[PDB]
Amino acid sequence: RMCKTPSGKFKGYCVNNTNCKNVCRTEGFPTGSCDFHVAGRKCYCYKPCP
Repeated sequence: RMCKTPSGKFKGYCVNNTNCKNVCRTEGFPTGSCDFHVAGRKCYCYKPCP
């Protein structure tokens, strides 16, 4: 499973997945990617769950 987890330290616009990615990679996630669930762009971190 791909666990999409809301980024904690990400503050800003997740236009590119790569920024999300890096922030998630620094939070403790293999990768990060952007999502739209708010008026703007929200970074989410992806991690393999079963």
